[PDB]
Amino acid sequence: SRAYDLVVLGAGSGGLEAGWNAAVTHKKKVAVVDVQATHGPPLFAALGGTCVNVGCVPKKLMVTGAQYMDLIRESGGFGWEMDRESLCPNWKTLIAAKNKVVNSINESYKSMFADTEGLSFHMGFGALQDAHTVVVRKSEDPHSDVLETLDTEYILIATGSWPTRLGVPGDEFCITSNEAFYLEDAPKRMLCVGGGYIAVEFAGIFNGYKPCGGYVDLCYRGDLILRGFDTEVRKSLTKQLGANGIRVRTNLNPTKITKNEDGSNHVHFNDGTEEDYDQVMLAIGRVPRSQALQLDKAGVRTGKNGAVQVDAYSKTSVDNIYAIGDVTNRVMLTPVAINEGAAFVETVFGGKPRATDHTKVACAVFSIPPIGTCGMTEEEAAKNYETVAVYASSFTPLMHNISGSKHKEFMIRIITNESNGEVLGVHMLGDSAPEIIQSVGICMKMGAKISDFHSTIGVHPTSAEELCSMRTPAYFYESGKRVEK
Amino acid sequence: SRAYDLVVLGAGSGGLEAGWNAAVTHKKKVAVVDVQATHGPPLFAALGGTCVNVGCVPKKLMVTGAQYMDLIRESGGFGWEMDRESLCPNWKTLIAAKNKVVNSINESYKSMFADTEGLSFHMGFGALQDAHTVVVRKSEDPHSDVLETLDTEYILIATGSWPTRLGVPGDEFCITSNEAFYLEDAPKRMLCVGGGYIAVEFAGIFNGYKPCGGYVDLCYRGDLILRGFDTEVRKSLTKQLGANGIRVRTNLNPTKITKNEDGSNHVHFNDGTEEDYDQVMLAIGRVPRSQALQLDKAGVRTGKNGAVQVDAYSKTSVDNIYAIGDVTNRVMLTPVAINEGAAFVETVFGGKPRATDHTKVACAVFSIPPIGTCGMTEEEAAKNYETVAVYASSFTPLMHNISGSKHKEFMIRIITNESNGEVLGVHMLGDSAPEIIQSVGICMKMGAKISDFHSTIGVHPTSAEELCSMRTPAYFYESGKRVEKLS
Ligand SMILES: Cc1cc2nc3c(=O)[nH]c(=O)nc-3n(C[C@H](O)[C@H](O)[C@H](O)COP(=O)(O)OP(=O)(O)OC[C@H]3O[C@@H](n4cnc5c(N)ncnc54)[C@H](O)[C@@H]3O)c2cc1C
Ligand SMILES: Cc1cc2nc3c(=O)[nH]c(=O)nc-3n(C[C@H](O)[C@H](O)[C@H](O)COP(=O)(O)OP(=O)(O)OC[C@H]3O[C@@H](n4cnc5c(N)ncnc54)[C@H](O)[C@@H]3O)c2cc1C
Ligand SMILES: NC(=O)C1=CN([C@@H]2O[C@@H](COP(=O)(O)OP(=O)(O)OC[C@@H]3O[C@@H](n4cnc5c(N)ncnc54)[C@@H](OP(=O)(O)O)[C@H]3O)[C@@H](O)[C@H]2O)C=CC1
Ligand SMILES: NC(=O)C1=CN([C@@H]2O[C@@H](COP(=O)(O)OP(=O)(O)OC[C@@H]3O[C@@H](n4cnc5c(N)ncnc54)[C@@H](OP(=O)(O)O)[C@H]3O)[C@@H](O)[C@H]2O)C=CC1
Ligand SMILES: [Sb+3]
Ligand SMILES: [Sb+3]
Repeated sequence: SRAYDLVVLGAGSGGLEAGWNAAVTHKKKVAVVDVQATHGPPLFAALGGTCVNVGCVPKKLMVTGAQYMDLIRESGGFGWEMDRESLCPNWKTLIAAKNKVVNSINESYKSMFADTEGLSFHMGFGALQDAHTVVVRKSEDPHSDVLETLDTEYILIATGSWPTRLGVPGDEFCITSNEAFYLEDAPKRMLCVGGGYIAVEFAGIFNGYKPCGGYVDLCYRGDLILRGFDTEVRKSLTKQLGANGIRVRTNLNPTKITKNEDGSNHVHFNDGTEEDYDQVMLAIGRVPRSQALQLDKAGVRTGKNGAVQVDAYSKTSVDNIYAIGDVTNRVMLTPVAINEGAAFVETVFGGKPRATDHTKVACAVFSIPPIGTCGMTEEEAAKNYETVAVYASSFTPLMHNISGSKHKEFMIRIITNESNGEVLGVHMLGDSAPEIIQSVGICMKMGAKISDFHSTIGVHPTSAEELCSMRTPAYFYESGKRVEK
Repeated sequence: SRAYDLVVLGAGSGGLEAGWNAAVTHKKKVAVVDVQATHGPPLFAALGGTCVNVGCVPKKLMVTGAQYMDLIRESGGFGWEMDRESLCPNWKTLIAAKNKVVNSINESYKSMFADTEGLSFHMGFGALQDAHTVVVRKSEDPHSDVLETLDTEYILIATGSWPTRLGVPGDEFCITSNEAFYLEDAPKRMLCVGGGYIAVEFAGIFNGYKPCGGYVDLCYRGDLILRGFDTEVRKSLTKQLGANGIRVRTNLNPTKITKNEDGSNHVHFNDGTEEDYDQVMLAIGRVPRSQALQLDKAGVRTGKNGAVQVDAYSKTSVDNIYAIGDVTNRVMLTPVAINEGAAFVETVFGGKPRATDHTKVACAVFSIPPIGTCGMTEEEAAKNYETVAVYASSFTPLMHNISGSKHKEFMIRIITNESNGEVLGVHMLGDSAPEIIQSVGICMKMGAKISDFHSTIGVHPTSAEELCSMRTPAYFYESGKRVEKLS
């Protein structure tokens, strides 16, 4: 009948998972459309998606790089003597080394397509024509030249999401997480606008790679950063970012930005103040990237903010068209899209359908120090459950008596349903948190109870062993009310 | 009736757990006997036991200190430029800082006894007289002066374990893990004898703190270090210790040691060779410390190598006498003794008895890189189960492409029962392994299956997320035989 079984728009974490699966485990003809093969400023995203190119992968590298500032400082207490005063890192060699790693992954994906039969990569901007026709153009402009016309059985949208700007005058003088990865020099005076994942993680990066006398400011619209996270973790992180040199600034928002005649930018604020930053990054949000795909033409229902509306199996308003990952706007994470993709393949090409379990998904924030959480916060579980129990524990790892970094407190907070003991949320702040929370997320998926935690013999000495020592709740919530007992 | 409800011999991980619980949660009169209050070379162990004084706590500190060698080297790739050539660490300031931390904990235990009513610390060497009399002497010599005579209801032995020597001529020229913590200088030429936890961890320490042109040798009796661990992990660790600068030396054993007239030691080996090391540490083993407690007098049954024989609740041959921790010689770990102690209290003073679950206990080895394991190895599970499935995965974390340390491979190996899918063992090598294996150990205690692992959505990017990506077994064991597929 048709040329291909599946055209996947976007060669991202979702795209590549679905594409590869359909083609290899099920031997289907799969065409995968994306913008370019290698990471690069003009268009940013490439083969591998945001995760590989302008997202998690390079992010994590630069976070690791920044973390050495703390680690070099700390080594002194342990006997490691070296010339420490006036010492700042080389940004250029970091971005160099970063590019090398990303590019090598880009390459690994090029040869994957060459070696896999059924799979083929088609470079350009895919757009819908009808239920069975994806049209690859050279531009986002639907008047640019048509490169290919792909006749297909199934269409999968996996084009992800894109940085949100803010309508203020001078908006286009600012950078986003995209351009951040390709800055020529590390900024002396940095402003990070917003209080989310990116905002926080990148503050940590710039703060690590700032040159002499440099400083990073982080301004947030509301009054406590990282809304959605455990409030006791958010407060403790705000302190530790401060202690590490990041000047957190709540209830503040830029209003106008102009360019000084030396390159730098002048920022007008909410409280009417004015300061000069070398660069200003907008970590405002990520709107689904579907404005271009002409979903109207093929009749694909797009709900709130362009997000493609799907059911539990990713099926859209049309039976043969599907969408996965950030473009659906459920839980915007790489492993989620991968799981959504793998499920999609099992659904239509596997015979045995399956829906991605969106609840109790463990994730992490790669700040310094990092956050590792899974499940429900206090606020939510209290406004959803009869009687809840809140366990808490804070401690300084013994090494930090020597290391000098006495601000580095490790925090665990377990949130349970008091009626049966079931663990509804675990929230951790400190080094190793992302690693620990992973195996935690297995227990939560296994419907584990607080009794399962504190009956397991500990592994001494670790930060993680403290999960099994929390016996008595710090306090309770009795139908919405913060009750002491 | 009696002066005290409980006399606990040894203020260790087991002792202080039981002591505190009986005294605070149950308000009993508890006397706790130990050798000294603060850590110190003449006698080594003190308030807090081996764990606090000459064991885990200072160990972990020095491992953290050593790990900076790798971390400073690695930072270069990321842009961190500094004078690296000819750079070695200061050992003296480490031991200084180490002493400060340990002493601080010694002190917090002193004031604990002063603030807790029911609890009292009694300094000296406790020994049994009968079912109800513990006699504190000033020496291990049962002819030294009697300091106190404690009349009690229950006696709890928690005196732990002690380094084993080896009968070779010149044996007493070598140090152990005890004296290691109090060396004046870091040795240039180090020999670590043995292939166990301590042997490996300490090799990593000295290798971190070695001065210029220094080197650490690790000789082991058999042919693969860390016997008892996942054999694929053991082999990978041996390579990585090598790549890190530690010269592993299997099927080798010293036979005679003499002192050169400059301080150093001359070592005669198994293969008849001879070399010169500044220090030689014997990580041979740990025999339970009960040789002195006169158990014979009180009639307490001591089995293999002095270990006090107990049942599942720690009760000895006499009803009122108990033993916990390393002195029983079950699973010699701090959290085990703590759990044994907490159970003991619930058994006799809590009303509701309880036995410590010794199977599926997660532990770790603090080498560079560290090991984190829980449960059964291939070998054992194959010689115990009908049909088994072995999953494996190795990978280099992307950061190590830049960091330069390309030898640092993270390894996960899951061992299941094929019939049911139940996870019988998880074995990990690499940074963060001790931290990850902890929450793993919860799942295995919850009787988790391989299906539970790979259905959990991952946390990207971590080393731990790879636990949920192992779907297809690398191979199988079909009743003892290493089969590549199933029939
Ligand atoms: C800075 C940053 C850090 C992040 N860190 C993490 C993290 O640590 N952990 C985590 O779990 N998640 C992280 N994320 C989110 C993660 O990157 C996404 O959730 C994930 O990439 C979504 O997968 P996807 O397939 O839906 O989209 P993507 O992986 O981004 O793939 C979309 C692809 O579609 C292509 N495309 C766009 N338009 C078209 C079109 N017209 N035609 C054809 N192709 C098109 C794009 O070029 C892109 O490559 C991070 C995101 C950012 C921005
Ligand atoms: C170098 C090293 C590193 C280790 N690292 C770890 C690790 O990382 N994780 C882990 O889980 N375990 C580790 N261990 C083992 C752990 O420390 C022990 O398993 C734990 O301390 C056992 O508790 P215990 O009460 O039985 O013995 P201890 O905690 O050692 O207590 C015994 C106490 O009894 C006292 N005593 C001795 N004789 C008498 C007497 N005659 N009368 C009265 N008191 C006496 C001693 O002074 C001592 O303080 C390590 C051990 C060593 C040697
Ligand atoms: N480690 C990980 O797993 C990572 C995940 N991600 C994913 O992508 C993320 C999207 O990026 P990001 O924007 O950094 O994260 P978020 O969109 O989740 O959070 C950033 C938010 O932007 C601020 N903000 C929103 N609107 C405005 C405005 N008009 N003016 C000023 N400030 C504003 C704050 O919103 P508010 O006032 O409502 O609190 C702040 O909380 C998340 O959705 C996450 O799913 C991204 C990076 C890392
Ligand atoms: N992080 C942790 O959890 C730690 C736990 N520990 C605990 O204490 C440990 C006891 O100390 P340790 O000695 O370091 O570990 P082990 O007694 O478990 O093992 C060390 C062994 O020494 C070697 N050896 C034994 N006998 C001789 C001999 N006669 N001549 C030469 N070599 C010999 C090897 O024995 P073989 O030939 O049988 O393989 C080697 O396996 C463990 O039992 C463990 O329970 C100790 C340190 C850290
Ligand atoms: Sb990612
Ligand atoms: Sb210990």
